[PDB]
Amino acid sequence: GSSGSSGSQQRVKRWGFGMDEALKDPVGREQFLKFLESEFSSENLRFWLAVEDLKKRPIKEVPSRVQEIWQEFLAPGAPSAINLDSKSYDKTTHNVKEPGRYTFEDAQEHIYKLMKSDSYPRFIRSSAYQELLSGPSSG
Repeated sequence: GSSGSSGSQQRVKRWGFGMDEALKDPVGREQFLKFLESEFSSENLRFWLAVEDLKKRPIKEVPSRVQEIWQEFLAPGAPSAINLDSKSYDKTTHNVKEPGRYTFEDAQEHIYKLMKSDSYPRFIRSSAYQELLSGPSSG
């Protein structure tokens, strides 16, 4: 919804519970991400989201993206080039062959199970997250 209501500090806290919540809210998604980019970890998340949306994309932009997403993080010469286990990575590489909607479903799990307690955790440790709670502004 375009419109909202008063009460951001309370909302933020939600994200301090687990990536899950952070994702639900729009601001929490970008906020939590920001910190990632800094630690050059965003790649993990960036890829995740790409998947959730991937399916959303039309059949015309379904396949075209498949390879793309895999060429962004699931690629060797890529910027967000992520890293996955052997058993997992192997399965993915094979799935890629045929572009679909849940082709990268497997990976989504591995990463998700990671970022959840991989990056999210730090977010709480750092202050960037606290900022919102208090109020990131002059005063």
